[PDB]
Amino acid sequence: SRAEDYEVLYTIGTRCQKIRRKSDGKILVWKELDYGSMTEAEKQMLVSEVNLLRELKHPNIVRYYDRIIDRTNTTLYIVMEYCEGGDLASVITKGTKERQYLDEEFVLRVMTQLTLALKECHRRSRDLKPANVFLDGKQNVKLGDFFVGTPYYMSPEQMNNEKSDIWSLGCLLYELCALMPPFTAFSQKELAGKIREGKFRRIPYRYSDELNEIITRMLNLKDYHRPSVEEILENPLILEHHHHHH
Ligand SMILES: COc1cc(-c2nc(-c3cc(OC)c(OC)c(OC)c3)cnc2N)ccc1C(=O)O
Ligand SMILES: [Cl-]
Ligand SMILES: [Cl-]
Ligand SMILES: [Cl-]
Ligand SMILES: [Cl-]
Repeated sequence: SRAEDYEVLYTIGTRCQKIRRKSDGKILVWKELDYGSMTEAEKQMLVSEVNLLRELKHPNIVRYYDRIIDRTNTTLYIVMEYCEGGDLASVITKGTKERQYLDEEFVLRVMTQLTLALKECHRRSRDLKPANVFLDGKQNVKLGDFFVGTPYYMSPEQMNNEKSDIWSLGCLLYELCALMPPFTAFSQKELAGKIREGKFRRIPYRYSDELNEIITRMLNLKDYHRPSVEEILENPLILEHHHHHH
């Protein structure tokens, strides 16, 4: 459980790094947290949060393996699973650039696997946005945990609840299909206006009426009209092959 046990291969983002465990060569990543400027109170909060990450064990949640303290650089390293497919944000950006919509099959995989991730989070009782959803090398979808930005996915009620998570999932799935979020605007007040009206374009026609129907239900203005996790998973669209596979 020391940094020396691992070799940094290179930096993914800014710090998050792809690393290799020396003992068996296993590829992982770690996230660097400089706690050198924190108070004792903040470090305590950090410790409890990290111990709670360690408890989450689910195929559709990014696996956290270890925590490493290097008192020399006052740096904490959270070691986690490597997701070779990167994040959903990049996938959506790629789709726009190459002017190519994503397969309905892929959207169904994300819907299925993220719904299961949410079901697990709710049972244990993480913002649902494309940058916080990762793809491994086997078509599996994993939920991670990362002012200026526009709050595209904020639910009507949250702007005034497990059904709020369903709204957010709805926005994410809509954006995967349309390559844009269901409500866009240049200011938050304008955005809020659009959200309260609850109107949006149908996802593109290449997608089935069945898929459009469920995403639209998730975007209902009334939280109680949005489908539950259980009701989503009962949908005839969702099949075994859309779930995770080792
Ligand atoms: C659990 O949350 C995190 C996951 C990761 C993480 N990121 C990547 C990753 C891989 C890429 O290409 C191979 C990327 O480029 C598109 C990429 O862009 C953001 C990310 C792979 N595996 C991972 N486990 C990183 C950080 C976090 C976090 O919560 O801070
Ligand atoms: Cl397009
Ligand atoms: Cl398709
Ligand atoms: Cl359209
Ligand atoms: Cl898996």
